[PDB]
Amino acid sequence: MRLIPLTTAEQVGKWAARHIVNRINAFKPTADRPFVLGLPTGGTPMTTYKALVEMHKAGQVSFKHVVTFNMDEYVGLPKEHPESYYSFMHRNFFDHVDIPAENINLLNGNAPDIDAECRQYEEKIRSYGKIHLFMGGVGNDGHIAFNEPASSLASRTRIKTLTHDTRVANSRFFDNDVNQVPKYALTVGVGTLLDAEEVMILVLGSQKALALQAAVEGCVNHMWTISCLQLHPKAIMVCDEPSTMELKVKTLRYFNELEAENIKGL
Amino acid sequence: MRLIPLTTAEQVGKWAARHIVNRINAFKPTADRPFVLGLPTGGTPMTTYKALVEMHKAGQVSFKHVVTFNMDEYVGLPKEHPESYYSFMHRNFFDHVDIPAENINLLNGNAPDIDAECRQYEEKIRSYGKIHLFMGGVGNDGHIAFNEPASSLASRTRIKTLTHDTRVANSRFFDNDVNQVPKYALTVGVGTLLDAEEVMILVLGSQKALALQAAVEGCVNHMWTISCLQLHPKAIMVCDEPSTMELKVKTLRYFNELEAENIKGL
Amino acid sequence: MRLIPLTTAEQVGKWAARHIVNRINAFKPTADRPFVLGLPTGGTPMTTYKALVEMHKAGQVSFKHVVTFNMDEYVGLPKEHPESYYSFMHRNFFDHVDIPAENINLLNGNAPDIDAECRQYEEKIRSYGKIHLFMGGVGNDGHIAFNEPASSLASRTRIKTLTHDTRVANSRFFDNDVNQVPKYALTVGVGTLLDAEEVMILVLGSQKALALQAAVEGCVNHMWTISCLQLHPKAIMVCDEPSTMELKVKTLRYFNELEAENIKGL
Amino acid sequence: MRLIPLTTAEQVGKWAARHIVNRINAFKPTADRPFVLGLPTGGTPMTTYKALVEMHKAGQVSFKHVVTFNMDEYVGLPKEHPESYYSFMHRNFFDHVDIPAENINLLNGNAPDIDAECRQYEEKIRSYGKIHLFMGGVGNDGHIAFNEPASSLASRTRIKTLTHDTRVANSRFFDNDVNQVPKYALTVGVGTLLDAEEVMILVLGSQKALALQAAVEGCVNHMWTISCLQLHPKAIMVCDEPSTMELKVKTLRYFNELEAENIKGL
Amino acid sequence: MRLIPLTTAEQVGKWAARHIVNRINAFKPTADRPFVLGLPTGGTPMTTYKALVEMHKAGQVSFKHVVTFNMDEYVGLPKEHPESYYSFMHRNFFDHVDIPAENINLLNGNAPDIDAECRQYEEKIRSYGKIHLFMGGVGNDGHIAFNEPASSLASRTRIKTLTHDTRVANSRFFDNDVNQVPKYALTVGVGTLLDAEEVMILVLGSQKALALQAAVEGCVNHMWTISCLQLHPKAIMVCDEPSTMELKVKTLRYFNELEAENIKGL
Amino acid sequence: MRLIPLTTAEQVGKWAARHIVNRINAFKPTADRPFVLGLPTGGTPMTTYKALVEMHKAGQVSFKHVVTFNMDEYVGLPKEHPESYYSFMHRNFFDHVDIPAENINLLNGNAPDIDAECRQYEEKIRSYGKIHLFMGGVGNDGHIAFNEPASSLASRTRIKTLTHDTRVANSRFFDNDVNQVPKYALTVGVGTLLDAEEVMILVLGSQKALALQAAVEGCVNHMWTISCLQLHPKAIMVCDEPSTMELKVKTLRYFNELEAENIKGL
Repeated sequence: MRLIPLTTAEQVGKWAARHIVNRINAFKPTADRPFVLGLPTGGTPMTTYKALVEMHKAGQVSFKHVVTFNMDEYVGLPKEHPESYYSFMHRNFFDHVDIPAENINLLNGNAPDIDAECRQYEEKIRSYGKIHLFMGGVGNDGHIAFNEPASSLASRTRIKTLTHDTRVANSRFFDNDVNQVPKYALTVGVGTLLDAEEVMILVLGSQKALALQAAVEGCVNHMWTISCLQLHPKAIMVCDEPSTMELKVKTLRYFNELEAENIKGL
Repeated sequence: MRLIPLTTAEQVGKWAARHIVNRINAFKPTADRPFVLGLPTGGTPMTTYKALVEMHKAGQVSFKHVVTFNMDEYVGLPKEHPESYYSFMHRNFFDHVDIPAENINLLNGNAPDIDAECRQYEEKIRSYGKIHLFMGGVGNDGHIAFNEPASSLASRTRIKTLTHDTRVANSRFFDNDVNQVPKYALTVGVGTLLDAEEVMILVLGSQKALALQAAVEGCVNHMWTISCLQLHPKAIMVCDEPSTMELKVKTLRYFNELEAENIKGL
Repeated sequence: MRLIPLTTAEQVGKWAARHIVNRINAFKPTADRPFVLGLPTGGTPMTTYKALVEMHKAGQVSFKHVVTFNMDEYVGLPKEHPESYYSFMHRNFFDHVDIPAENINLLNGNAPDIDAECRQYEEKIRSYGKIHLFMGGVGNDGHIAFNEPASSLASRTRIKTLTHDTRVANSRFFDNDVNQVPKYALTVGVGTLLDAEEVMILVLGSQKALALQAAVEGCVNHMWTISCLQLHPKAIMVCDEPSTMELKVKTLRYFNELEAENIKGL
Repeated sequence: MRLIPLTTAEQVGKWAARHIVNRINAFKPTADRPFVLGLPTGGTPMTTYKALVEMHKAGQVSFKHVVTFNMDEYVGLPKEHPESYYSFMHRNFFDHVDIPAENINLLNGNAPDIDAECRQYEEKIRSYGKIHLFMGGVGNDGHIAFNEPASSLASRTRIKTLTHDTRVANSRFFDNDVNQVPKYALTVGVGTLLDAEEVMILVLGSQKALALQAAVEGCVNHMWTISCLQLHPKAIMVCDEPSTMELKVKTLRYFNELEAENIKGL
Repeated sequence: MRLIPLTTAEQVGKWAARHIVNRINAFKPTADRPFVLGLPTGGTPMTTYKALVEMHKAGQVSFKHVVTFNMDEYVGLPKEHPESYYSFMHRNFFDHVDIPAENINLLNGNAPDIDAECRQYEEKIRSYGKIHLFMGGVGNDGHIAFNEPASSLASRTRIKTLTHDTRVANSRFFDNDVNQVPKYALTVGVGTLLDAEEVMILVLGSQKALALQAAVEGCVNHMWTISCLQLHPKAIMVCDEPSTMELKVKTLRYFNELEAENIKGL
Repeated sequence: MRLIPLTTAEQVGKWAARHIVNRINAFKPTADRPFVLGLPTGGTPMTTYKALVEMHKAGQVSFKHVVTFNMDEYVGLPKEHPESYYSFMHRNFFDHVDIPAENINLLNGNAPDIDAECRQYEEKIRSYGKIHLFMGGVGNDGHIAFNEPASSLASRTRIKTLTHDTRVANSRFFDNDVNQVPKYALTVGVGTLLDAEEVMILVLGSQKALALQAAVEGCVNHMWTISCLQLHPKAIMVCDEPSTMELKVKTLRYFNELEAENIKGL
């Protein structure tokens, strides 16, 4: 696993965005061989979306041949509600870049048949073959996407009931009323994420310090589903300073030495 | 993972039996496409076998196109000894339902060549393709089938030496003399069980409370082989009230909310 | 998992060597179907190499149709430096047996393109199909090969930066100067090792007692990569007495009973 | 230890206030034998102070012969600054009850000699003999008063440097600027607290659930100094419902039935 | 702490009885300076009471100047009910030895004022000065006397509500009906026990193996109150072989060689 | 607890020596009121004894009115054997400073009555009243003095059987033959140490990192008796950089900023 120990969210955003641009440009996507990017929503990826839009406007990347898949979506929230993940993604990223609308894939939280919706989403990933880079955040309780505690480590896309803690955590966006947060979400599974060629998790803030310790020093278990990255051949966690507070001194020391050259953009 | 928190063994038996009937009836098995059911022995499945026989007699299920495989069998116990798993299964289930004798598969604990016996059992599962539902119990030390502590999580059907604790636990059936309990058993492996499409474990009594906590809140490890269910895409644990005593309040709360509608047969 | 609890390093070497000879002779390798042996270096395998050479000289085994692959090699150490793993393997084993030079495979720590070197090594294993037996040691921190803490459990052959602790541990061989120990090594991955048909780890001395406890009683986690053997269908750990000191009494008791007949060579 | 499992912060305040009134009235304080009460500041005691004020106003308790000692005070904050613990205490409690100024004892966080101040405070407690009841809250990381992680479990009143996390927690009272919270505070030690005749800790909110679990189910250690209550002969924890979420089902079951009658008062 | 690793309950009883006789005879009790012995009930002390009776009958010990205090008694069970600890003690011990009725002290679980009873018991111990040796057993969940999980480690004699699990354990003596076991008992506290000059705990059976591991290798905590013996200057645990199964190999190795000579007596 | 995070053993010795000199000089010892210093042997105190000798020689401290007590001594090693702790102490410290022979107190490991010797030592400490500062090291398994795993946390001076691992550790001083190290030593107990007014433990090297983590972040338990310092009101740990490697990042961050000024002295 690579862990990139940076100091601020701004640096995390810039390292992340640069890593995505380098993978796309090294890949050289065509219409016949698109780069497939998996994407998250939440407070965590904001500095990364800002930095990607900047680099696009500066002529560094084109999303013309990138296909995107998002991680999750709330069940039963109107698509045009400002906090649906559909609105989030348009507002913060899609409106500003040159990705064709036919290249955007998002789960429909208001689908009449949830099983059919989830199944077709998996089929759409499979027609492209694979997701080349899946970017995500981590929940306070260790969830990757909305794969809540006790989600199978071989799970596929399905509906999940959100933990009371996740709803309280997300009430931020619904003007602090937990009763306004949707109770369910459609989410890619842990197995779906492990199938991506590379997974990059952004970890920001002291609220994520126990989840980062579980991911890096804990054992594989379905209560902290972020621990599934121990089983992935190419996982990267990009961290700010408050989130590393629960790690052992020798673990942070190792990653600091490892990554010294690769984090000195400056 | 789904966990069904019920109160009594009677309710567990009824939920389990109903779930098996619903899968068979939804499946609509034919002679050319049988439903394949994996089965356990022990004190745990008794209320489930009682409830399945009742439902069969009431015309709810036919086992005419169901093929069964049992989990394990004692090595060196005469087939007609009342406590062989062969006798257990006939006495408590097979004698009462309409399953063809050619549809019953049981390991032969007195086979002259144990490796050949175990290999042919795996081959017989493979000729059907897969086990659609494997029902099991859990040992006090966390074993699934007789995959004792330190059994590989990728193990296949083989002979295993029983732990002294399992023999003491099973001496119940051999009029409390541990010296009468067989020392070895033939057992499907953890890998064999993980290949089933769905796994349903019944957990009854406070003696199983530490094994349930290991399964649900512990990490994946081969000392409690029940923890392998964290890696299975479709595992269900059906519990009575004494077995949930070692779980965290928030874990039981989550599953209680999740399952409220599905446990109110009433 | 099988654990062979012996008393001395000499006995471990003799049990190990005999197990390798029995597998080769049962296999009956030909030029068209060679036996493929994965091998380690370090203080741990010395009594095993001594005992294999003895048995070869006594006419018990021929390595004429055995292909070998070594686990790892230091980056940037001259091939003829007495402590390169290349020199180790020639000095202690290859010089004394009848293995054809074309049958020996070792990583080139001075390759100009490290990625290409690592990729071709994996391709060379794949042209033979599989490694039939991979023998290894375990590091004080639980590493298998140089898959240091936080190495993916699905990793392939790649370059790794050695932990300060491993360098201090290995400074033994570089006349106690840590500054002379190479900082990097080329190593087969955890996924590479899990693909071998059988894995046999030799554990010697009280310095390995915490690594053995992590392997046998701990959970699967990438900080102690030796825990990956819990996921392997055919793993054997051969231990001396000081290394078992951190195990529970009931764990050692079980393995002692299990293995009584198979350890009484005498 | 007694743990009183209640649902709401309002119920916790009512229970706690009723217990203080019952102890005072059973004691029958006079000018020669005052009841000595230790008190906290923070969000946690607010519903208790409101309920106590209501009881005093209704004629149920008088504080004319109660002597109070507060746990702590910020160093270098002016007395009349609204967030000094002096201002907190008068605004929220002393301004509304009949306690004489003579009976109020607060640490002077702007004393010329801090060392003299702490020693005199201990002397003051000793002159009355004993604190009969010490009420406190618990920090998110288990600190009781400002005895931060790694404070001695036998410490006395002293100056203490606050953990960065506590400053973040308390920044709410300093318009969310961590730079506004004092870095140092005068505080009673853990030994000072353990000398009290009875200790009642109020635990409210999900943010306190890991500290509650450490206090009830963890071991005694100086990283969660709330664990010191395991060594106290008369300790009470009064809890709302979100703070009990990390306890085991059997722990909360046990306290629920011990206190059933005791909380039915409503 | 001393731990005496023996094989059988008969050997434990002989060792323990011999140690009591040696302490009494070395003390040389008289009418003015009695030896004060604290005693348990339950299955565990049976082989010790038998061996002590045999030693008294052979003329090796007299109890004419021994004062005894029992650990506990059921509340609300009539004195002459066969399972009252009063009846247990007379049947199994006092009926066969020469102790005067004056010297026997038992808690009266049917006293008018339970609070008066507990305080008088403590006073009675104080009038003799000190308990010279307190013998006890340990519960499956680590309770020493009836100081159930979460009892203060500084508690005194008081009434206590029994855990449901203890009622299940003791239902053996009430023809296996849990509804027959008293819910409340009078018991010496942990502080009462720690005030004894020497404490000897008898540990028998596999059911006690986790409690033994908590006492020897765990941390001090009030959930396993047997852990309080880590704080006692003269504590002894006398164990049979199944109760040591959860200890580490090195822990039992250490005690085996310290006590080798000391147990060779046979 | 205070922890002084330094880099090098030379800095640890300078810090520790300076602290001893400051305490002595602030105390102003005289013939009637001596300063009483407790002292260790072993590799750990070497840079401290060198620095103290340099300070004495420069006229900064006199030991004419310092009384010393050493922690321990080997049983059955002749006094003048070079590795007796008597010889160690004179060679490395007393031969170079002005302490009168009258003021030196060492356990006599060749006394006729070992039991008399230990009790007299305790009496000797009591005649001076109190040890003002006890300096010690910590063993690899957390033993403080020779209070090996499972020594009482309230023990007094006594004879003790050494763990095999401690004999292996100390075999360095006996030309690496374990058979040369004494099996038994006289040692001050944990209670003896906790009675000292201040305790300063020097922690040096990577071999001490797990013991340091147990002392700072673990729970109090008698298997790592260094954990007893959590109960001491004035304990100091002076550490070099490799011994802090197993602590959490936030623990070392906290002590680094508390002691920043305090270690800038250089």
